[PDB]
Amino acid sequence: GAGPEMVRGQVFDVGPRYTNLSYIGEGAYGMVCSAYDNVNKVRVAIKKISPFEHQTYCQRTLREIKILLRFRHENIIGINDIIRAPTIEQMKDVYIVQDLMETDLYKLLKTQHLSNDHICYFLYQILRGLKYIHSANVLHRDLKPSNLLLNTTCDLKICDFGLARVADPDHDHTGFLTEYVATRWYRAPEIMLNSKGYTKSIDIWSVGCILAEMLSNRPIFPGKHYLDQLNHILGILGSPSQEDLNCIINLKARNYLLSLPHKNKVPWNRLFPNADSKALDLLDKMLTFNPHKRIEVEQALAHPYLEQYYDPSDEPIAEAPFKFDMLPKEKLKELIFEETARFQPG
Repeated sequence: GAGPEMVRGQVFDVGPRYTNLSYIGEGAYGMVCSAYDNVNKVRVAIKKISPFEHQTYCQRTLREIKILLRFRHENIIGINDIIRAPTIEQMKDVYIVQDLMETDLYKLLKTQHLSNDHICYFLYQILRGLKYIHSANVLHRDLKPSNLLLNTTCDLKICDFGLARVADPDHDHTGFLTEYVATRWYRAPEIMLNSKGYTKSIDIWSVGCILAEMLSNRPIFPGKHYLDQLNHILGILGSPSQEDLNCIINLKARNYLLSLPHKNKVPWNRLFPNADSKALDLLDKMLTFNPHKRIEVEQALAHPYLEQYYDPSDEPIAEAPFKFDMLPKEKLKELIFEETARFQPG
């Protein structure tokens, strides 16, 4: 037998392939449950998305689905299945089925001490995933511990491409105090000053923040708002050099930085006295104020800290990069319909 499976007085219509549900959380803009995949005979995660009333959530839903169905990588979360109605008129929701991952690095960090071996392995897998992402001309733009999933053997997978964009360094520049929606604590300094976050260097900064967080179990730059985020960064990195200021042409941004009291660099080894010296060398090169001087993903992978794992032939790049920048919600619904048709019985 079957019906329209309910969860918490809530339509969670995923059968017949997915049975014995269990409510988890309120996700991003939908309920998330776990369920037993009767084909693969293992439990899975299913997210309910209801985006069709809003052009905005249509675009984010289509982009995420496009990106995750295009990408195929061990260190990036895959879409196993997409459940929706057989007709556009009847499609009100979409269910995205993914591997059930047992935890994530945010949860892990608040509960568990990480060994240096764990920090190394996690960092390796983050950058391995990121190399692929970046090779597809895509920026994640929201890397943080909660977007790094882990299973019980510490396999790590990057998730949540909600804010992801095709790279666009020619259109990165903007004015001072430009609004930006990614999570504060992992935003690069240039986002507050002169950058829309359209270059690969914004993701490396986030990885740097994540590394620091793995070393101490707490966020390195927990800014309480826009400019406090920046005062946090400069209290550790120290005031930017004249050279670095000269790369900021925008006068509001440059004059802001010049108005601040001088701050001296805090040595990494004093912030993290138990950390591996090679980890601190690599941390230093990712958390560089100047985005142009910031280490690249490939260089990070080649750094001595990761030498036990480094294997470029086993660090794949994307077959089919997103060549270009990727419209009413009615069109986006049809686009979502078309993009998800491959999962329909047939």
